[PDB]
Amino acid sequence: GSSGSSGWESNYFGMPLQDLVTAEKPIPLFVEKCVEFIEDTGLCTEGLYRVSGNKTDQDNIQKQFDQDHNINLVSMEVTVNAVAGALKAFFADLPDPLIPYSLHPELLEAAKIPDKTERLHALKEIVKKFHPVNYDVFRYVITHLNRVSQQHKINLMTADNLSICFWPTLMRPDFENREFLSTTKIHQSVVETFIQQCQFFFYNGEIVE
Repeated sequence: GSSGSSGWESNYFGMPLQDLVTAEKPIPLFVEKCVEFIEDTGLCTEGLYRVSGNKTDQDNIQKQFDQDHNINLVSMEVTVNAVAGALKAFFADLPDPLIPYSLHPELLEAAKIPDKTERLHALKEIVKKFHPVNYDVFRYVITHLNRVSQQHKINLMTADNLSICFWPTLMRPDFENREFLSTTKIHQSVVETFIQQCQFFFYNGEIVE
């Protein structure tokens, strides 16, 4: 029960993933309840991961979940905009970014690849190095995002749009050093690809455009 990430004192929250997840289930319930719920209540909702999302709800979505791990979003009468925001946030709370810095560059070098195929295969070589704790989640997250891009014509959200609203967190650069001419417009792409080709990445699907 040590304060830090979360402002309030929690028993399950704040703690690191490796501590949250268990050998039985590598994926965090929260992510499941949230994601599963989002896709459960229609994954073709307009501006699903775009609407700020009434924080009010998001505040409880997590709080209630903490006190009770048997809550039912369906009965909570919540809104996708909320459940979606609470999920993306949870990642921010974590002590470390879903994506490790030991691969930060490794991904860029593989993302800056001209040969579409190469760029993909390359990433698949790094996606494995990902921590055996976060990798399990990431692989699950990317799957959800992709499912959305499918109905981008309805929900009005494409792999890109999402990846753009997910890169801000999934990838948090920490330089704070007197250095310029380094910024790279790949961080956004890296994620996108992982989503668009999410299949060929895990489901070994087909390379999409």
